[PDB]
Amino acid sequence: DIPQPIRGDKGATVKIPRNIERDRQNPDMLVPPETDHGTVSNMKFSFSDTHNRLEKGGYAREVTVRELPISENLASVNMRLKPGAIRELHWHKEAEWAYMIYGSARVTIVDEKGRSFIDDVGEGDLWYFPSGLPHSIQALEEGAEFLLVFDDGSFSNSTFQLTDWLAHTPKEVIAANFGVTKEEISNLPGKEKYIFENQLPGSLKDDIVEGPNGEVPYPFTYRLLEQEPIESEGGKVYIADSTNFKVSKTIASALVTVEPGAMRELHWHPNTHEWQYYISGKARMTVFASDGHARTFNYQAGDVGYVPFAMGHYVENIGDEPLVFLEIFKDDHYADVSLNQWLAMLPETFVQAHLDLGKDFTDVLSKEKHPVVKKK
Amino acid sequence: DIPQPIRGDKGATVKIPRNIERDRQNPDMLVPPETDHGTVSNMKFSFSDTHNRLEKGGYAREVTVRELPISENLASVNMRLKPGAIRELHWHKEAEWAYMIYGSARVTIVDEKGRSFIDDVGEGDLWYFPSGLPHSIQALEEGAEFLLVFDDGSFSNSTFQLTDWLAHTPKEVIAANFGVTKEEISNLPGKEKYIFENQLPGSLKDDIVEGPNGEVPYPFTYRLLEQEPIESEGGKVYIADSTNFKVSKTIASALVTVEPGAMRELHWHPNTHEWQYYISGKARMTVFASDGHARTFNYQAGDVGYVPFAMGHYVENIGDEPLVFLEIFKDDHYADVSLNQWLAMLPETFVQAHLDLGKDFTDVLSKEKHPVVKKK
Amino acid sequence: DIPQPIRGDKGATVKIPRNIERDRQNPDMLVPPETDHGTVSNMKFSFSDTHNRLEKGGYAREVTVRELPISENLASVNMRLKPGAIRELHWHKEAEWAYMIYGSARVTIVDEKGRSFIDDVGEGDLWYFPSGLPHSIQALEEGAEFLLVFDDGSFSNSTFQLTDWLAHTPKEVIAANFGVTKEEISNLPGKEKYIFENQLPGSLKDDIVEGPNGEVPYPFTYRLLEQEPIESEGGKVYIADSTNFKVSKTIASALVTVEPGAMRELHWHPNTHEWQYYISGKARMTVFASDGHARTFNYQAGDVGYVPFAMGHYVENIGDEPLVFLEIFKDDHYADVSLNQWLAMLPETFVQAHLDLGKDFTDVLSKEKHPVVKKK
Amino acid sequence: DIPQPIRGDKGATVKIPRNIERDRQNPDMLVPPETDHGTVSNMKFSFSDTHNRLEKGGYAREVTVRELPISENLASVNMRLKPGAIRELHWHKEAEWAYMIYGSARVTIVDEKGRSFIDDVGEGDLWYFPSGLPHSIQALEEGAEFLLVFDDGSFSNSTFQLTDWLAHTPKEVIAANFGVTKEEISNLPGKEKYIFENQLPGSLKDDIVEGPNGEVPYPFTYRLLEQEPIESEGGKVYIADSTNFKVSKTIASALVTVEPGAMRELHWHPNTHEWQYYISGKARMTVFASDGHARTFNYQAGDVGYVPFAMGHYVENIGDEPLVFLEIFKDDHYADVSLNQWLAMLPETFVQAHLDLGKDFTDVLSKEKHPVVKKK
Amino acid sequence: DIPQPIRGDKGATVKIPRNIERDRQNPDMLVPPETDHGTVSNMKFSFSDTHNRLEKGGYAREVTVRELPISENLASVNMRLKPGAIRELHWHKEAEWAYMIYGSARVTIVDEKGRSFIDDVGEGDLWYFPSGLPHSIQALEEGAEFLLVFDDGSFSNSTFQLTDWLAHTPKEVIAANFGVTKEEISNLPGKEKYIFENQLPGSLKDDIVEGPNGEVPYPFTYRLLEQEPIESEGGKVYIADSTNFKVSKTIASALVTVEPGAMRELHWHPNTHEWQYYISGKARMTVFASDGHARTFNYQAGDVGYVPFAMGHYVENIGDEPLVFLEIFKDDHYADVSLNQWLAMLPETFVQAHLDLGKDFTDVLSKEKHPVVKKK
Ligand SMILES: O=C([O-])C(=O)[O-]
Ligand SMILES: O=C([O-])C(=O)[O-]
Ligand SMILES: O=C([O-])C(=O)[O-]
Ligand SMILES: O=C([O-])C(=O)[O-]
Ligand SMILES: O=C([O-])C(=O)[O-]
Ligand SMILES: [Co+2]
Ligand SMILES: [Co+2]
Ligand SMILES: [Co+2]
Ligand SMILES: [Co+2]
Ligand SMILES: [Co+2]
Ligand code: NA
Ligand code: NA
Ligand code: NA
Ligand code: NA
Ligand code: NA
Repeated sequence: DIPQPIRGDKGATVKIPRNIERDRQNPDMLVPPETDHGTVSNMKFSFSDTHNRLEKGGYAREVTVRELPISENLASVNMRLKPGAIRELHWHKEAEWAYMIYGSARVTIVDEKGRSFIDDVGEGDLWYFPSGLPHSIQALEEGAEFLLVFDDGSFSNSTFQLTDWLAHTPKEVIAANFGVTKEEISNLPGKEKYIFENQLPGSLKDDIVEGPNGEVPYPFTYRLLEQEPIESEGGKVYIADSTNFKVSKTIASALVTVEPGAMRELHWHPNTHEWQYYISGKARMTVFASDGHARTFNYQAGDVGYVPFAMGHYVENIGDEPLVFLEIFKDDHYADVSLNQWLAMLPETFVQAHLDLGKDFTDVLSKEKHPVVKKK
Repeated sequence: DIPQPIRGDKGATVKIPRNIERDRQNPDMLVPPETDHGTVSNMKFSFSDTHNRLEKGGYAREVTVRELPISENLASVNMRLKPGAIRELHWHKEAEWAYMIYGSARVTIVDEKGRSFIDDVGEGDLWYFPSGLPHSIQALEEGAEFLLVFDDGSFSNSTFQLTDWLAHTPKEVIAANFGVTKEEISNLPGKEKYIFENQLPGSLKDDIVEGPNGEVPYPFTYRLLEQEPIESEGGKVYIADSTNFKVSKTIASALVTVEPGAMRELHWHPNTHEWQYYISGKARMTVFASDGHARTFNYQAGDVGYVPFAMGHYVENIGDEPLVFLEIFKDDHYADVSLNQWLAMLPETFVQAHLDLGKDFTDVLSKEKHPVVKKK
Repeated sequence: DIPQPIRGDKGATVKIPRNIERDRQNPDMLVPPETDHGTVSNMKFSFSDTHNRLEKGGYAREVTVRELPISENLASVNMRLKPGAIRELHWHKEAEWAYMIYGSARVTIVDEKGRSFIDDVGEGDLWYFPSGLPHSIQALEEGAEFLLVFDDGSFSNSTFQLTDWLAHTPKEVIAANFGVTKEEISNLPGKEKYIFENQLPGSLKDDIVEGPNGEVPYPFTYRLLEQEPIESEGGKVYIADSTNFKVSKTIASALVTVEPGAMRELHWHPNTHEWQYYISGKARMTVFASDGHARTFNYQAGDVGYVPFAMGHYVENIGDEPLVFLEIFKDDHYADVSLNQWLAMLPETFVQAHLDLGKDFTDVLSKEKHPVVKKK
Repeated sequence: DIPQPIRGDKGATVKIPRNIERDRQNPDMLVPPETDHGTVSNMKFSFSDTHNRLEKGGYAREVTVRELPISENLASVNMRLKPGAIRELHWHKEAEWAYMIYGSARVTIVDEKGRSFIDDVGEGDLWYFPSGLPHSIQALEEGAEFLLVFDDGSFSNSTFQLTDWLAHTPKEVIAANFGVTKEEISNLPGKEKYIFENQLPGSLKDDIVEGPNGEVPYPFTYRLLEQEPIESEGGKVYIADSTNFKVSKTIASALVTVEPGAMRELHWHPNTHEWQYYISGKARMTVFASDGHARTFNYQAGDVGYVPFAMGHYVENIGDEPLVFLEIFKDDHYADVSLNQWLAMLPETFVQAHLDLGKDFTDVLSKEKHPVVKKK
Repeated sequence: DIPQPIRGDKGATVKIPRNIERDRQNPDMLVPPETDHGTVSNMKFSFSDTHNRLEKGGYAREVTVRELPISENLASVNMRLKPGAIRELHWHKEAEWAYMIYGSARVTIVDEKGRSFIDDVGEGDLWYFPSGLPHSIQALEEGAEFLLVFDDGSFSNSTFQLTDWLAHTPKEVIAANFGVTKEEISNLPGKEKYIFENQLPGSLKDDIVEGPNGEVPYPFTYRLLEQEPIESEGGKVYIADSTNFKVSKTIASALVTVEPGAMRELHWHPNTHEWQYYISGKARMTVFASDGHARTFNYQAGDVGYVPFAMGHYVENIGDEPLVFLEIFKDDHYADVSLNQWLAMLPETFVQAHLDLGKDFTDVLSKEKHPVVKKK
């Protein structure tokens, strides 16, 4: 019913007004593992705790370094479009990564050689837009809801939109630029649109714009869920980085599915920081920060998590439904070190010497890697 | 039942897994006022979203700049003690301010001239401990739960405790220091205690330690709720700063009570930033950040809020119970500018010229200040 | 006619397209003193080199740290109002200092106790508005042009205006705040005004708003040119700081007049940095930056200058008209050390030992201070 | 005659002493486009506003981050040499890029394998010296004036010269280093030379030093104006980056010629910041900074301009002579996105939906890129 | 003989070439107390490890933040003058504090009102020169060696000297400034002197310069060793801060003498950081840094030590001669909390509860403060 912060003979009942409903969401924080210790930065924020920007055509909300200070290199947007609705043609400094959670959308991109790419993106699909290349998103008939990642954390939306530019350009100059009159463009919008209602497009193949510069070298979309996952006992892992999704130079990703009674094994990342989005399910994760520092967090749908470079962690399902979350990295490749596989590949007695345990332990070690394992 | 982010013809239903329960807590964020605009830093964090440290004798949890990056100058602890239980003798770099929310406690402090102050602190009472002066807290028979503020935001607990010092001092040196043998102190704790169980003390007057250095010049405790408040229509405001609570040089405070259907009026602070703790009730606040920037937040019990220097704001009760919250300032005095009183003290026609309104508006302006006002 | 960068046998003629007209403005930079040496930061910027913001009622342009990086603590605005025209009621984080160069204006200010101050300010008059206290400016019949200083350099205008606040506040809340209906304020401006046209006010004494809180302790205006200046041979110096202009806690100022063939003597400032505005005339100044570093600059009307803390400098008139400029300091008092008076107050032979000169030099030293001296 | 800051019913005449001559240089700043909005950092500085360092043999002046704070990654020197005159053998941390505007010069460079490169550089030619590789410049018979760029903005000249090193090395050590006596080097300069007069060299082929290490892999000079430019209607663009000028790893450049009545089209850069030098002509440029922020600047000969990463801009000729300026980038390649070509490669109706315009607009869009366009 | 890093069953002999002589100087670092733990910044640097600047007349060497990064607010110079020798008239941004260790010197200072102070300073005497006020030092017949402290740590000597200024000022300007000819000052030094040989002065009373501005309000010299010290069992403490040495606003100091077999008691400072100079003797000090962090250092003559704000420490004599060292604070007052006196002024049983000890311990506690205690 009413949880209290009490572990054996430690803790006490809360005696002041309180937020019982969040307490129920964070059992491993109201009552942390004995093994937790030391000061650790917050690694947890909820999109439901952010200002939702509402437009005609949908909404957008963001978690940034101003919300989650630990994540300096990475920021995120939860964006929703209604059918036909357009996220306005635009560009950023930051590169853009996306996972399509609900629905479908058509995207356009034009690169620096004037070659265009137009494609339809479904559930489980990704796009990656390189830094500074202009693009757009239009929801199809189901509408669309997707998660966006940008490789800077100071990122507010702070974005360049097509009509915001022209609205703050002398009409004199725009005319000269295109070779028309001032009057011929009297009706340019006096203000940005950002997201706006529009009619559903037609077939993709009818929208494909052909040009003298040719096809682009590598596609900007990736069908993640149509690749053969790494399947282990308690779940699936789908990886997309610059090695298979070529243009994704600055973002490496993994979609992790964890069945009930399963966990993303103890591991860490040797290349860089890990940014997390929880799509569905409930989880806990303890972050090992070295020098006997450790802090445990709770996550569920709509939460952003974080694991600083090289810190040891696990991700454990603690509910009845499957756990589905994204592992995101600002890097050109995915990499992890498995605790199991590490010790498996060392001399038996050496490990035994370290852990004060016998052969009955080293016998269970596996030399294959199993990202997601299941209980007994 | 199920809230959606929809305002008239803007927004759309959520189509991905989500945190309905937080959504219900943040109505003015899932559906913000039309008048909200622009990128504004998060001004909202919940203690229920922090790691609770559990000890024999109670708990402590903290909101810091690592949780709420905007608050660089101020940090807070929610501390709970069981009866008899001692928060260990210690000292910090930071000055310490407190509000006793539940129960009662006995405190000790000794200053830099070797004068001691020992006092009992009840519900509604404050203490202020200057930077670097050593102190302690012991809960009496009801136990104790209080809110602590420290005038640095980078503050982890990162504190100097008496037994942690001696445990990391050569026994050789401790002995020489006091003029005893190594054996006479063989039983010094090999580890810090921090919070620990203990027997209830006796009467205060039996604990008063007398010394050759004399009484301290100004008390370190303040009975806030025994002062005559500023009473206006919709509520009460109790102010304590360096002008009435003399030793409170670096912390100015206000306890604000707002009845249902009432609000803390539109105002701002000309001296410095405002840090907020919500003791009970539910609230919304819009922060006006200049240059047409504004963001609205929701608050309830256990939440920390923030208002950057000089930004315009109001605090409105949006539930059935009274709204009770603290306004905290890193400064030697409390100061606000009331929107009402400002315009009241200007020429009638001048204000009219500004607002495009008539005498039917200027007639309502009041030259007295009413921090908390009530509706119609 | 055509200046070249040539000093004796150093330099050469310019051989690329060039800006002859600026070259003519900076003779001591195109051809620096032999004695100049080393890398020194730019200490010179012109308001004519800034974006002029044009409104109905006037203009405003600013020199900030984004223009002049050396000046981190101080920024400036050149503001112009037409007759009747209002700079909109507003407030800043930064304190505000002003010199009325042309015309006259009426100002209002209300402090944190709800006491109002309304006064008329003429040519040669100052105002100082403490941090966060709300104010306004309205030009009288001649109109008005004045120089503003704010004690932060990162200061863009980034200011809080009255109608910008209300436009980004829920109408629901504004109504409750004042106790009127939504309809009663349907006509509130949907946008800031900033500067706007208005009818000339009436007599000052008819505008004086009386209140229950009383008169303010110290006036916010100062008649600088009606004080007896420090008169020396080549000019006049008028000083206003916290010692005579009481409320001017964070800004110390001097208006310096230098006749032709005269100079502001060799001196430095022991308290803090010096910020300069050149009102009229032409000047040169060499900044001595220690360790044999020295750079000379040219200044004329509309230029901002700067002298980092304690650096040695002189200000010399190099044209036919009087030189009039402001010395501004972020401090509660004015202070200078005169090179002459320094050496005058030391033993004769001691100075002689230092400078390798005789009694024919020490005999000219004066023990009185003469800020501004004249040639032979 | 006398310009005023007046646009229709906005602005007013200047009423204080002022710099009419600079006002005449900045028409689009004294009177900005209506479409300008918001606070934008200064993007404009003039070499004529810098201290000219005069030596026997020529001069050097620099624009740095201390002059133009926005340009943190890039700094520049305007250097002039007389005939025969030597810029002393030296090296920097920063890489060095150059454009030869007037005259000609002979350069030497020796790399880290002891291979030397000696070459003659004429008008329109470039050199690039990698970081830390030692080099020199000697003007031939016409003398020489060139623009230097270094890929750090904090760059003062702060350079290592050959004789400054030896002058601050123990003579004992120098002797041991070369295997001579102290007396054999008694005449080493006791001070740096930097720039000094010297006799004209002979034929290049007579100076070519041959060594056991061999020819260098890629030349350090590039004949820019002997390459076939991108020719469009209103001008020419010559590009040199790491793809054609191999060693130019950290500097990408474009020489842009704009005829009268022409403009460098609306575009932006997706890779990095743009640094500008105006060689001849007069120009205006509006910088689109996103979020409805835009500021217009004026440029002419001797001015440095700047465009932060990805910001939208155009460069328009506003005088009777051709406009010639350099686009400089700290990157290994040149890249731009053309506004025209972007929209050209999108579906017709999609663009129409965005801009609120018809087919009479989309019909003018071109799929080829025309950097420089001409009016009607 | 040969020390090894071995404590009981921990450590091992050194097996690589090593610095046995420093090892002998740092016994408590080669073999630290068991109680040491954790990463702590270096708190120790030796003047013998710095570049000695040699001039005609003496030397100067400095320890700065570039040597000892922990000390950001404070820097020091060891300065030596020969008889008659002059440290050149000069001024700094930083305030200047001094202790005269050997010999004697005459100082001059002139303040901002043109009042001069000239005085003779002996062994055990201090001077304090406020920020930016010009001064000089001349050694008398024994010569002089003194320790200087400046309240900034980034302080190189980076100082303004009188002849460096005039050497980098146009002769034209100097002449106009004083009203003489260029020829009358043809012999001004073309270079700074800094320290230079000179004849011994005469009697002080013959050097006293009288002026129209009057005597200075408070002297700039303090006879420290002629005040009655705090005398305790193992030593003496002489304190000088703004309360007794009035002008010493930004520097608080203590000269501490510790007899053999004695120690500066366990204590900390509640106001600010402690900077240390060891004049004579040998010492060890353990710094308690909180969170179980502690590091022990060794000090002897010529060493600079440091104790960050509020950190617990003791200073123990570990040799045969008395220990003499300075405690320096950037603050307007001296303050310490004694561990003994703290616990002495608390209830007996309360302390007992904390330390797990009995009355046989609390009985030894003293309510008087004894900075320096002696062993048994
Ligand atoms: O989709 C985007 O690029 C955005 O929201 O800024
Ligand atoms: O109470 C305190 O001082 C703490 O928690 O650090
Ligand atoms: O006058 C002012 O305060 C301004 O321009 O921001
Ligand atoms: O040419 C250069 O390298 C310079 O001026 O430092
Ligand atoms: O004595 C001084 O002031 C110095 O050494 O800079
Ligand atoms: Co991971
Ligand atoms: Co407030
Ligand atoms: Co000055
Ligand atoms: Co460009
Ligand atoms: Co101490
Ligand atoms: Na550990
Ligand atoms: Na606005
Ligand atoms: Na020098
Ligand atoms: Na906008
Ligand atoms: Na510990």
